[PDB]
Amino acid sequence: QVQLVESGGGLVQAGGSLRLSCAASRRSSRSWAMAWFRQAPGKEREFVAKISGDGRLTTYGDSVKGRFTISRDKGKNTVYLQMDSLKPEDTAVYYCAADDNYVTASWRSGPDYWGQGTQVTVSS
Ligand SMILES: CN(Cc1cnc2nc(N)nc(N)c2n1)c1ccc(C(=O)N[C@@H](CCC(=O)O)C(=O)O)cc1
Ligand code: NA
Ligand code: NA
Repeated sequence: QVQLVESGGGLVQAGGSLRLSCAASRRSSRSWAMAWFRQAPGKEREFVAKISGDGRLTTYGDSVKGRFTISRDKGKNTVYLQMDSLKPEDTAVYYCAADDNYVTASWRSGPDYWGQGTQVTVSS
């Protein structure tokens, strides 16, 4: 069925920016909260940011608040993660995910659909 696909990943110098995008193979008439998570070796996948189905509410993980911005565009059926002031510590595979519930979209188990990930590496 529905496939989420991340793009915009890369290898950039610290202090640089990237903008990730998550596109889907189909549109839904329903409300889906969307989220980004990241995973590095030696770690559990961790929540980074989420946005409610209507775009009005956003939450960020404590390590990225103020530096990253999540936003979504209905006409293009795409969700974005603007990542500024990148640090070495942000290096990870980033995944996008869709959840029918905004509260649980930050839980590892909450989302109903996940992409396969895009790699982001930040060199010092
Ligand atoms: C989660 N998702 C993808 C989805 C939804 N909203 C988004 N919104 C934005 N802004 N960006 C996205 N990448 C995005 N992706 C879905 C989930 C279900 C169906 C789906 O079940 N569609 C049925 C119809 C039932 C329906 O409309 O839900 C179909 O036949 O296409 C489609 C996309
Ligand atoms: Na929008
Ligand atoms: Na859910």
